[PDB]
Amino acid sequence: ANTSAHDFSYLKFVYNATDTSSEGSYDYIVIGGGTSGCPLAATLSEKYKVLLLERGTIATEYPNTLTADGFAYNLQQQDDGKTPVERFVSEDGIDNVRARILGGTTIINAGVYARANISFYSQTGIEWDLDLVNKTYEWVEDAIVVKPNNQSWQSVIGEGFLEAGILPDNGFSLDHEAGTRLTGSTFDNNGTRHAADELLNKGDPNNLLVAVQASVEKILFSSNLSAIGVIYTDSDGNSHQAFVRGNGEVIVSAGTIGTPQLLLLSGVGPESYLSSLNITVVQPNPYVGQFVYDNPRNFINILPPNPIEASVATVLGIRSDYYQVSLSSLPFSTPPFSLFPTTSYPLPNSTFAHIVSQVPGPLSHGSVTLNSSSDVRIAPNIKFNYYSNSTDLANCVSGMKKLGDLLRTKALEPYKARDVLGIDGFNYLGVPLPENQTDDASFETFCLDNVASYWHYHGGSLVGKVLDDSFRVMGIKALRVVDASTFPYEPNSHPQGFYLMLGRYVGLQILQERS
Ligand SMILES: Cc1cc2nc3c(=O)[nH]c(=O)nc-3n(C[C@H](O)[C@H](O)[C@H](O)COP(=O)(O)OP(=O)(O)OC[C@H]3O[C@@H](n4cnc5c(N)ncnc54)[C@H](O)[C@@H]3O)c2cc1C
Ligand SMILES: *[C@@H]1O[C@H](CO)[C@@H](O[C@@H]2O[C@H](CO)[C@@H](O)[C@H](O)[C@H]2NC(C)=O)[C@H](O)[C@H]1NC(C)=O
Ligand SMILES: *[C@@H]1O[C@H](CO)[C@@H](O)[C@H](O)[C@H]1NC(C)=O
Ligand SMILES: *[C@@H]1O[C@H](CO)[C@@H](O)[C@H](O)[C@H]1NC(C)=O
Ligand SMILES: *[C@@H]1O[C@H](CO)[C@@H](O)[C@H](O)[C@H]1NC(C)=O
Ligand SMILES: *[C@@H]1O[C@H](CO)[C@@H](O)[C@H](O)[C@H]1NC(C)=O
Ligand SMILES: *[C@H]1O[C@H](CO)[C@@H](O)[C@H](O)[C@H]1NC(C)=O
Repeated sequence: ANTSAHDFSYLKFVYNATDTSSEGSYDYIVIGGGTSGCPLAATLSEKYKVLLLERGTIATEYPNTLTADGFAYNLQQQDDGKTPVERFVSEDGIDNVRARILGGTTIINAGVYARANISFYSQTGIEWDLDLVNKTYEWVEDAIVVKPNNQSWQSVIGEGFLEAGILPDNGFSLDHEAGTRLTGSTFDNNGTRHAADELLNKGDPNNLLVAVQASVEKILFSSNLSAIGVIYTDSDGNSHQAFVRGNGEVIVSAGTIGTPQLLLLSGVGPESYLSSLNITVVQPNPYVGQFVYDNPRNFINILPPNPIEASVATVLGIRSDYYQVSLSSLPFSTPPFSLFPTTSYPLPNSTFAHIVSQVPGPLSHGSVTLNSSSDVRIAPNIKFNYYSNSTDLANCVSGMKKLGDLLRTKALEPYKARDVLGIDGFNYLGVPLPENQTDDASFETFCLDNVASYWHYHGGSLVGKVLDDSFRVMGIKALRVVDASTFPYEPNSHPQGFYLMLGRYVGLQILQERS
């Protein structure tokens, strides 16, 4: 991509769910207009009639989702039930967010773009067409990814990472590789956010209908079981149904949280569990909503004596055991929800730099369960079980030690408040790295007590547990699942790139079958 305005041309075929027919018929129904849903929708409409169903509204309604500068704003904004950010708390007690908007989490994220680690393909076991994977990345990148310009704070952390030993220097690259690099962004060089919603512009406007403020509450089934259609409600509280045509399919792309939720409500999940809630079992499947993962975030905040310019994350320090990045920010009197793990967290009075490490995997996991057994608009229960696996914890320790090395660099020295020898010359917001304390146990305590969400949560409808190699729900015809719920491990440090590619890639697979 180059600099241009967010392209809203697709609005010519976006309708409020209140204005759709009571009973619809399409070749394809895509539930959830997010990261995978949008390009899958657009792709299938090249040839067939597609209905895309999104519970949120359109991003024009929320202007702060449209700029690089607006990132904190949407997180700070209070959740009223219609806003683009939906707040929740895991049962672990860590604050967290998901999207509720057309374009999905790409409309609210930090804009970091990367391709999957090339070892990911062989690790899964799926026979990926790697040529086509690449062409599909190229298609996303041409539409919404730029090579970012220089930002001074990112250039400092760039020199710090090299100095601290995060080698080699990869230059500018979109590939997930060991070492330091400038990567891509879906924020353009004029501050404008580009997102999955713009990929709708690649669709055929006479094949694709997008319905917004559509809350999909049930998948509909025949009595050789098949998905036949969906029930959705509109903003007026009225019910609508939509059915698939011969050889067409329902695709669930409701995300890590919404997919298991929808499947469970539709009677696809653990049998004795669904029976305890008086839901009719259509397909017993023990793994619907199991193996849900959230990569932990651990961080420090430095307050420099001189002001620093605000920046979006573009520069990455990759090792096999920890993925590091940094953001610099203006001060605020209102906390951006889930930037810090709870609400009782000190407020910065000046510019600060948020310096962050991510645990790969992770190995720890929990579940998504129903809270309401009938209402999709009531959030499900989610538990991540942060640091129940000891390999996760060790990896956090390693990452935190690397952050110490980063803070000892000459590159970071001018941002110290006091010119002493140690890292206590920095002023901090919140908890410093264990001060003077060298041994592993101090880091472990730091990791466990100050963990945040990295927001890259995945799983709950896994390939191999619920899905086959082609993303079909096992035992059920004409049903697929395509979003972040499909994999038990991260494809790289920043997964939007992979899930954008996956929306289209699965679409092309489907279109090849129809040939
Ligand atoms: C604050 C934040 C910052 C992040 N920063 C980055 C980053 O910088 N780079 C990066 O690569 N990744 C980042 N990520 C992670 C990445 O954005 C997500 O993993 C990815 O976007 C998820 O895609 P998805 O298709 O699974 O879900 P989504 O894109 O959320 O798609 C789900 C869509 O389904 C809709 N939906 C849910 N239930 C229903 C229903 N019942 N009926 C109809 N619609 C429904 C939702 O409203 C949503 O629009 C970030 C995530 C967050 C939350
Ligand atoms: C550069 O960025 C500005 C925002 O700083 C963009 O201005 C917006 O673009 C469209 C016009 O196409 C308007 O509908 C919005 O009202 C504008 N927003 C703001 C905040 O002013 C501008 O389009 C960008 N320029 C280019 C060429 O991409
Ligand atoms: C796909 O792209 C990567 C760069 O991202 C490259 O190194 C690899 O060889 C490509 N694979 C194919 C099959 O073209
Ligand atoms: C941007 O990148 C590097 C420093 O990070 C340098 O080679 C180059 O001069 C910079 N370009 C501009 C236009 O400032
Ligand atoms: C890429 O993936 C492989 C296989 O999952 C993993 O062992 C390796 O560490 C990854 N590389 C990086 C740099 O994260
Ligand atoms: C639903 O959520 C609340 C916390 O938000 C929890 O205390 C309650 O037990 C949940 N209900 C069910 C049925 O799990
Ligand atoms: C998690 O790590 C491995 C890999 O899944 C697993 O076999 C083990 O049971 C877990 N470790 C701990 C300490 O529970």
